[PDB]
Amino acid sequence: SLLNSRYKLVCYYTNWSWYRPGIGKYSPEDIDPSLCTHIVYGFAVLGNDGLMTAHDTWSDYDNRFYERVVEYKRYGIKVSLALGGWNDSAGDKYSKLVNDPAARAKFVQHAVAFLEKYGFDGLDLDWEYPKCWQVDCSKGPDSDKQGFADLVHELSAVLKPKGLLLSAAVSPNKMVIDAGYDVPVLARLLDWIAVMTYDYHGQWDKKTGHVAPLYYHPDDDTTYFNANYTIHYWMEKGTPASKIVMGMPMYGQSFTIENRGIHGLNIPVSDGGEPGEYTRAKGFLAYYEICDRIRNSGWTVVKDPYQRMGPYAYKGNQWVSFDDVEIIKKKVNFIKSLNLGGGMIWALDLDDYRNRCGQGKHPLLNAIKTELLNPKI
Ligand SMILES: *[C@@H]1O[C@H](CO)[C@@H](O)[C@H](O)[C@H]1NC(C)=O
Repeated sequence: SLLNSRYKLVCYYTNWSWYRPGIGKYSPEDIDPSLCTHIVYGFAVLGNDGLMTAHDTWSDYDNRFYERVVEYKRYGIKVSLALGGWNDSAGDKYSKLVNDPAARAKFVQHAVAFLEKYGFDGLDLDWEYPKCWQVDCSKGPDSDKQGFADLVHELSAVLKPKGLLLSAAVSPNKMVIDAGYDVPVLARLLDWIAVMTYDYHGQWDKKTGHVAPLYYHPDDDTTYFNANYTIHYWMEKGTPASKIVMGMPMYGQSFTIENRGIHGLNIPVSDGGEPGEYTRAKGFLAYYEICDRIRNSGWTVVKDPYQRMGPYAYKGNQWVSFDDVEIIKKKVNFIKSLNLGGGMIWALDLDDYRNRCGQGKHPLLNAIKTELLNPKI
C-alpha cells in the first residue's frame, strides 16, 4: 500500500475530463484510490473580486464534484484543491493579487474558509507563472517573485495551524525558476513542490521533440531541458529532496511534421498534431489515444536504447512523443535514487484507466506504484 510507503504519489484530477465522449468520459467515481496518496483537484480560479472561486459551477457545485472527490479522504488519501492552471494564468490577475498586500490578506482568509467549507485537506498553487506569465518573462514585474513568496508565507501561516496542506506545482524551466521563484522560501514552507517535469517540447518548437526527457540527449539545443537537470537545479537552489515530487506525463505532445520524408527527433513541424477523438486538443493526445494508434492503426514506435527519454510514434505526417511503462519505471528508479519525496502524474483521466489497450487498467500509474513500492534501486 502506498499509504505505508516512504513516497508520495500525487494524482491530478481534472473536472473537465467529464466532458468527453464514450470511454474518454471521466467522473469522480472513476478515481482508483489504491493508486494515489494525494489527489489534487484542478482547478479553482481567481475571481474578478480577487477571491478563489469555482471555475465550473455546473460540475463543482451543481453536480457536487468537490464533494465527490473529497469523498476519497475516507481511504486515507489527502485531497487538495488546486488554484490556477495554465488557462487561468493568461493575464495579470495573479500578479495584481500578489503585489497588493491588502488583496493578499483578504484572499488568504477567504481561501481557507473555502477549503474548510468543502472539506479539502489543503491548497495547491498552480500559477504559471510568477513573473513569467505563461512562460513569458517579459510580461511580469520582478516583484512577482517576492509577492508570490509572501503569498505562500501568508497562506502557510493560516493553513498550517489548522493542519491543512500547502503545495505548489512549479516550472521545470531554469529561466522561469530564476525569474519567478524564491526557492529557499518555497522549499521551507511548502509541504511539497510538484515539479512539472514535462512539456519540455511541443508544437511551439516548430520541430519534433520529446514531451519529457529524463537525461540529456546529444541533439538537444540546451543542456537543461531534461528532468535530471531540472530536479538537480531545484536542489541546488536550496530545495531538500523530501519536498520534491517529480511530475510524469500520462499524455503525449503531438506534431504535424513537414513533408520531407524523415521521422526522427528535431525534424521540421508545421503545426500541432491532429486532435484526438476524446481529448479534442491539437498538439495533445492522452496515453489511451496513443496506445490505440500503435496497437490498431499501425503507428511505428521508436524507443531510446539508452533510455534517456520515452518513445515516440508516427504515421504519415503525424508524430507524438510520450512516456511508456519502461521509461516510467526508469523515472521512478531515478526518484528513488535521489530520495525524492515521490512522484506526481498529469493526469488521472489520461492514463488507460479503462484497459482499452490490453495492458491492464491504469498501466502507467500502476507502473509508478509498483516501482515506488519496490525496495530495489
Ligand atoms: C544528471 O545531472 C547531474 C547534475 O546536473 C549530472 O551530474 C549527471 O551527469 C546527469 N546524469 C546523466 C546526464 O545521466
